[PDB]
Amino acid sequence: MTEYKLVVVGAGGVGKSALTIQLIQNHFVDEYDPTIEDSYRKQVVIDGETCLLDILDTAGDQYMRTGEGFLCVFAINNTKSFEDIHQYREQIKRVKDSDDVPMVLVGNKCDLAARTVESRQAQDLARSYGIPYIETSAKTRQGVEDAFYTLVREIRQH
Ligand SMILES: Nc1nc2c(ncn2[C@@H]2O[C@H](COP(=O)(O)OP(=O)(O)NP(=O)(O)O)[C@@H](O)[C@H]2O)c(=O)[nH]1
Ligand SMILES: [Ca+2]
Ligand SMILES: [Mg+2]
Ligand SMILES: [Mg+2]
Repeated sequence: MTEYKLVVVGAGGVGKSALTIQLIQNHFVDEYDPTIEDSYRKQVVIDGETCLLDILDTAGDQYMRTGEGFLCVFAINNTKSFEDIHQYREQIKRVKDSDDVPMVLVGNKCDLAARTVESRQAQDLARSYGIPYIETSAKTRQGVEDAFYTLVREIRQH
């Protein structure tokens, strides 16, 4: 079957681990245990295709080198995390030595009310990169499968 190597990156505390764990294990991690480097693997059917997903959960270059697609995550209630997305874009360019890498911009914690990053603002950034913008909530599961599955579909268009 086809294996897809996905990598989740972004500032500390934006919800990278919670997103990955919600997708793979179907539960919300409420506590905040900073990640060093973890990996998850699971078989799922996407668009009729049985897929093996290998997901690298990073801390907010070597281990990311094999990544085929990246989720660049920021939190909608953390303006600085949005402003620093370029740092992760730069790292991905360095590790893959390419300006054409499958990616999805993710605005997480959309269930929270203290929003400082408006959807339109993120849409404009995603448009400049030529990638989709999807909002998610690791807490309610909103958009979680959509974000990861869309990344797979982006890798397919590659
Ligand atoms: N309300 C809400 N809280 C969230 C959401 N995603 C994550 N959190 C909370 O935010 C905190 C940090 O989440 P975590 O997944 O550990 O973030 P991280 O990006 O993986 N951190 P690190 O880079 O240090 O590894 C946790 O207390 C977690 O419950 C979300 O969608 N909604
Ligand atoms: Ca703990
Ligand atoms: Mg983490
Ligand atoms: Mg503003």
